[PDB]
Amino acid sequence: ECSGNLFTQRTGTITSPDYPNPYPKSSECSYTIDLEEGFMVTLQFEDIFDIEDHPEVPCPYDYIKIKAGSKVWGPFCGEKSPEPISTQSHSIQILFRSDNSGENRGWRLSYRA
Ligand SMILES: [Ca+2]
Repeated sequence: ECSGNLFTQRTGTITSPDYPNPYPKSSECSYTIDLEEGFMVTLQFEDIFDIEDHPEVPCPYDYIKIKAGSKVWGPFCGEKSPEPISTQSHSIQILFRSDNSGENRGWRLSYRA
């Protein structure tokens, strides 16, 4: 269980469950950053980024996705750390799902506004 996290603080670090040890099978995580209008969240991945991937199909197993307003970043997977995100928004949703197999360390991100 890791759905429904709500952050109202302007700074924080968020990780996949158990990071940097493998995230659970069948995860459905969600994290909402809810700030006052006018604030603009910036997000950066840090340290190891390791989400299961596929050599031909883009992120079919596990992935993190970020949504703000109408804008979507990702899904992201694999070993490459996504580039930093300047969301231009005060209300951000961070979603992570995993399937029922594999072993991967997950992700860590920090945010600021
Ligand atoms: Ca998996």
